[PDB]
Amino acid sequence: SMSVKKPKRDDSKDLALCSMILTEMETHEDAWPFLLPVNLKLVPGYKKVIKKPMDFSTIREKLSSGQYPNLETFALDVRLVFDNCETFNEDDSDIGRAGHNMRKYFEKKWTDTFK
Repeated sequence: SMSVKKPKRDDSKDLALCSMILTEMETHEDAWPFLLPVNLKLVPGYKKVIKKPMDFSTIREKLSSGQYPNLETFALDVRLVFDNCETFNEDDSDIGRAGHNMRKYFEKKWTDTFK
């Protein structure tokens, strides 16, 4: 509360560390469905159904331009990518499986880096 603060967590490396995680997600062999924005002209149903599209290239640009106020807003957009994928793709599809795999890969790196 006013003039009453928990001890200051060092957040000075968060930007660099989020960037390194994102590099590791970008280079994973199952990243291909997620690298670029879904083409809303060419994929029927996507525009109407997926209210907030997100992809790695869009996260990279937001990261690089100071549009994440903290590491939690960064994680929310990564998770959005996988939540969208689950909304639109059957579990038993290449893309469906890719999204489960990448979500797992992310959550481990997140816990190991920050928790």
